[PDB]
Amino acid sequence: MPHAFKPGDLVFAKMKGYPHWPARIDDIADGAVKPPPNKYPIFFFGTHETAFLGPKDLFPYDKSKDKYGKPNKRKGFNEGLWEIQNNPHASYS
Repeated sequence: MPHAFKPGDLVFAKMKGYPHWPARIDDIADGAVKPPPNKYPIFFFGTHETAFLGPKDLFPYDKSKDKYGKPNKRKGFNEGLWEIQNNPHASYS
């Protein structure tokens, strides 16, 4: 049965006006800005952007890839698919 989300979890993350997007839950580094309460720091593969999202916008990768893991015209999306599949836990700084 499911746990709460934890850093390292792989997801598709949903933001207004974009398709469900390959992403991961990030750690917060020592010294870095913390998210608001009830929000997780989300790192979007491909774009390499961070936003703060709550669970309603986070779909577990394994369950969702057959629906959401298809090529997309959007900038950075296909790069994003390669990353989540091939090196989802790398440094992309």
